[PDB]
Amino acid sequence: QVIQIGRQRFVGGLFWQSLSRRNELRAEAVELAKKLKFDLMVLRIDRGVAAAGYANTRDGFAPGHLSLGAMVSRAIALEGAFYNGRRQPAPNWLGAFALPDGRWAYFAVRDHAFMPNGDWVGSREEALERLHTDYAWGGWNVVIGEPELERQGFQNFQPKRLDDLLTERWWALRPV
Ligand SMILES: [K+]
Ligand SMILES: [K+]
Ligand SMILES: [K+]
Ligand SMILES: [K+]
Ligand SMILES: [K+]
Ligand SMILES: [K+]
Ligand SMILES: [K+]
Repeated sequence: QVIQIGRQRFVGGLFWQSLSRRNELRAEAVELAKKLKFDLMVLRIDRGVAAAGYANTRDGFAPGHLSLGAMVSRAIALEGAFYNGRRQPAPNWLGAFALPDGRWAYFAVRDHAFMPNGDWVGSREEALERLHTDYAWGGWNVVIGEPELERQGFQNFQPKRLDDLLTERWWALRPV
């Protein structure tokens, strides 16, 4: 299900795979898509990360769909986060955001990379359940998300709406 944000079509629900950094990154990503059985990919390569985000046409994904996760994770990697009265990098963060159409997005990032299923879209209800479940593992710098999550009483929380974080060519899904 595309997520329409302004006149752009975004997607959640990619499967995130960290890459070895040892071989040609693109060729490694392709070979892993073949083993994991995915026909679409995005490639996230910056100083903080070498990772591929995968999807299948059969699940309703298509070339040209933009990765919402890629966009959000980039934006936090650049800005960092505000908590404890300080501006600091947030390599380990989790969050949930209202999308314009009423669905919610859930994100779980460690060392500036997505956890394998840390990019999810569905109901508010289930986004919160996913957030708490991952939260229990610990090692999280901050929860970043919809201002109403303050009432969850996480130790470190930064209110943030998706609008505040909003593209780059690399976000678009392409054939493997
Ligand atoms: K991985
Ligand atoms: K993975
Ligand atoms: K995504
Ligand atoms: K995995
Ligand atoms: K997995
Ligand atoms: K996960
Ligand atoms: K952990």
